[PDB]
Amino acid sequence: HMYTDLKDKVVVITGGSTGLGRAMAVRFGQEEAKVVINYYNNEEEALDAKKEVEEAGGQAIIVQGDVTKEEDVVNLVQTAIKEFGTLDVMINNAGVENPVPSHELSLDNWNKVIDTNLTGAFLGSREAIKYFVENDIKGNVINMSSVHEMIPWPLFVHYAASKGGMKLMTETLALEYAPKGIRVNNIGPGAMNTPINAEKFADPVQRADVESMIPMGYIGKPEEVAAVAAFLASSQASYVTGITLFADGGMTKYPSFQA
Amino acid sequence: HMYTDLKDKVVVITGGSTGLGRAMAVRFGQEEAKVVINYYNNEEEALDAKKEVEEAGGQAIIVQGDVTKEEDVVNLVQTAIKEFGTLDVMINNAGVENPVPSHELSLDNWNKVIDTNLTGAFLGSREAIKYFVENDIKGNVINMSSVHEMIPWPLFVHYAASKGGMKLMTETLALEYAPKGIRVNNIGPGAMNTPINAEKFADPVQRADVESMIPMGYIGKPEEVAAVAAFLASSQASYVTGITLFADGGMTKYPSFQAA
Amino acid sequence: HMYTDLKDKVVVITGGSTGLGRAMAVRFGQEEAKVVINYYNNEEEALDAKKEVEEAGGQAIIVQGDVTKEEDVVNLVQTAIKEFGTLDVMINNAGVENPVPSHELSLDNWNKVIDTNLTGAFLGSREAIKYFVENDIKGNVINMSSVHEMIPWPLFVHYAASKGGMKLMTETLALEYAPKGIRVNNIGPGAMNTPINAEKFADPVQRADVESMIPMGYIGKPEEVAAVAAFLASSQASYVTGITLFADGGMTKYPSFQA
Amino acid sequence: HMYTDLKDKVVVITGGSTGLGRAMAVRFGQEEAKVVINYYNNEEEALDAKKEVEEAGGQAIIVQGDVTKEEDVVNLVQTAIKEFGTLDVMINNAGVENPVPSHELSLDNWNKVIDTNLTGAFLGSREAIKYFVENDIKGNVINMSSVHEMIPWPLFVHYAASKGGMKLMTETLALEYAPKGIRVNNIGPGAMNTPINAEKFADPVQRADVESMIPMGYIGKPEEVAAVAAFLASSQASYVTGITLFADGGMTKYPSFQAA
Ligand SMILES: [Cl-]
Ligand SMILES: [Cl-]
Repeated sequence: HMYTDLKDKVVVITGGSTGLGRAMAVRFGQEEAKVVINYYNNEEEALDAKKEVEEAGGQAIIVQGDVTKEEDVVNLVQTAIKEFGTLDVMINNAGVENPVPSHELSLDNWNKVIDTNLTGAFLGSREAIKYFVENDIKGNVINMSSVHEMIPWPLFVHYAASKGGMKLMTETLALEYAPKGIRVNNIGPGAMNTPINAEKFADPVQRADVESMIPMGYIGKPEEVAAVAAFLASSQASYVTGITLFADGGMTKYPSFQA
Repeated sequence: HMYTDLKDKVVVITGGSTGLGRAMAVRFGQEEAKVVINYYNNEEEALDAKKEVEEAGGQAIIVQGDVTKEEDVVNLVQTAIKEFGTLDVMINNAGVENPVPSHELSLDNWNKVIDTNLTGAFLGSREAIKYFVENDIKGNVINMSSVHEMIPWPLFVHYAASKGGMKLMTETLALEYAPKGIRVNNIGPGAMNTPINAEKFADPVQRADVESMIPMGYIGKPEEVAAVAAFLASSQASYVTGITLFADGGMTKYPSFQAA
Repeated sequence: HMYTDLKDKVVVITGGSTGLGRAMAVRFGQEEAKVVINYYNNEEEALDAKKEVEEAGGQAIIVQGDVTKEEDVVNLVQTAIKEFGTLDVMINNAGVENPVPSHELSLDNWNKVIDTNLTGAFLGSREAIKYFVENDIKGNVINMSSVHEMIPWPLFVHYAASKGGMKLMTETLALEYAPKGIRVNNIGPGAMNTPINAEKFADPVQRADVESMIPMGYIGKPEEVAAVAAFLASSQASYVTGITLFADGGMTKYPSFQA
Repeated sequence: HMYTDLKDKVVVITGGSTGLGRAMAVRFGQEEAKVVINYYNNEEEALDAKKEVEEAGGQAIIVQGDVTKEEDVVNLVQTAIKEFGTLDVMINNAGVENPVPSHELSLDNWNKVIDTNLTGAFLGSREAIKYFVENDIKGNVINMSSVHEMIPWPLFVHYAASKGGMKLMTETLALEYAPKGIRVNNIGPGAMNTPINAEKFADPVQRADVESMIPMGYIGKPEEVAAVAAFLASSQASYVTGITLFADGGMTKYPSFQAA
């Protein structure tokens, strides 16, 4: 039991049923926190995750919601307050992406990604902070960004823009609510072994290509990101606000410049 | 005039009838460019701007369009090509802002600012790049950002996000289209003396407050931003792509840290 | 006992007798590590710190050395290997500063600060990595930077340049030695309650002025920085290399822009 | 010529006889400036450069000096003032580099690179600013950095540190002296086709390798960097201070992330 101060804190996690969201759900369970798992699409996956959280030593519910719908985010935070009594840590983790040459990217496709990856995190952040301010709680927000808030990403201009935006959103909220003890940070994962990438990583030629862009030489394990989230949510990170903490095996250091 | 390579280049400027947009229109007029002035609703200002460009030594048309509307952005670029025969430089300058405590900011208000400031520039950049790619033109995109792609902005989380987003958008498109000789850059204006800012800057105490945030000690003249736009659009900047060039009198250098 | 993996690791800390170096010495003692405290000037202070480390549950020696002298840094690392068997975590924390209008700053004064703050950290980093590479150890380097690797600092151009340099040094070493599992990171403290600042902070007008530049509204406690060092040295930060982790209460977010 | 405000301005350039330094000397010559060419030991190249400036349309002197020596930097700025009457633009361009595994890099080798690349520029900037402050001149400093103030560089940890240091140096001086109208900026060149680089760039495979790191697909011409220097030195950049302007054909945008 690492961060004893996390025990019984209420942690909401959008997209908490798979990948990084699930890894963070589990980790906060290992810290004996009260995890609220948001999911959009697949209850069976969310139920399987709810179980892991409970087994890990935590308490958990699942809540269906589309992060692009204001009522759903408001509902999610309200449900967390109903079920567990309060809110302590808000983790905006939901995200989508798809490759399209930028000059061929449709407005609807651009909007889907912006709506999901950035605006969803804004709504999440807003609702949590609103609750924190009204109830004098020194709460915590973790926004799930990407190396691509810094690394440009051709074929993924919508994704890159969404994370560049998330960066300035996080930094603004951190500055604006710092005097109230509310901290807001980003995590920036590199290439992580999650469902989204499972396709690419099966192709041994593609897996090696991805690996050649990671200086540490391996694709990240999702628990390596959850460890960063645990730290940032904890009182160990008490003087840490408005940062992006990259967990990327060195990827933002320019892989093409390796000796 | 200064940049001879700008002579007869077709330059589209969203929000080109007021403030920075207008100053750029005139400057490109001084370079004998052919300017396409986009405006939202105030035709008189647009027409006013139209003649300034002509009087400075260039050609100019005006075209109504709301950058939150895809058809308007598409129509703007199509009109530019119809009227002047081609497109060389695309300037996404339209922007809106308003102060709201962030936890109180409505979804509609957030969207209006994102849609205008970020999505509008995506749409403009896309339509321009599409034309450049289709016609093998080594064209140029300039996106109007702000010191607030770097400086966070309490009460303006939508504005800050929109420009942070615009930075990665620009950087991505510059990387993606660099092999085609298409350059894409941001300009980052600090506090500028634009018509819109006349309200705040008339008041001596508000003017001093703003000036205290500026290490060079004066509010920028719109022509100083237009000078950056002209440089970036010209072949003088031929090896410059994917950058943000701040014209802010030092504002991004943290004004609270000036010595006593 | 938070980071169980730190127990019995060898941690060298330049300038470990006072301020942040001392706070980190103590913290790694609380993790039951083997702390090597470097000091330049004042044995009595270093002895007082050695005691705190031992009391906190760790083992400790003190080693005199000037970080601007190559032989002293080489000696320090060699002494750590003699006394404790190996090296695991190298923390380059020594630093000096003084205000001078830049156009009046002497070359000797510029050099003292560069030599101390940057070159000392290079020598530290070099000697540790050399040991890591030769002995196949997945070691760790923490370089003590500052908000001023990012915030410019008039009257302190030597200091600012030294930390801007430290940033690219850290990033280069992180990239270069990533394939060997050696991680290299910076910590960037803001205004911290340490000896260097004790003068300024006594003057209630100056203390409030400094506080008005911290969004979180308080001057940092040195243990808040030591918590960051503990994290980064630990296996929790396994996928984290080449970063600067700012612990600054929001200072890098532009204090003049607070609402 | 282009920047009429540069006519008769006194421009000092360290390492001004070869490569980027030379290209800047010539460009400022084209603007009818008065150039002061610093060189380390090769007088013939310096004299060669001297006549190019004159032939391009400017005045020029040459002055020997090692930037690791304080007296040489001091003498350089003093000579410029003696000969031409004043100083307007200071360009710290001298730089050295060599590849060494970092854990094997000697203290002497580290120091040579820090002393030349970083400390030399501090000394040049200091001497220029001192003169500007003493004589109420709204002067200009340009420090020659590199993409490697942002892009880390295995085997060149000394070079990377020196330019990372140079970035905060420039930013600090810009903040500190902005109230006096003195602007201080970095230029960040990518891979450039300078005499020194002729060795690597003759070999087809090494040329292709380097070109593969450049999104625009070509090695920069020294004149493209000189174009940036001219812009930054001129009053066109009047509101631009404390920035790094990368002229790198997109290199800082992460070339490994270009699409297939
Ligand atoms: Cl500030
Ligand atoms: Cl890269």
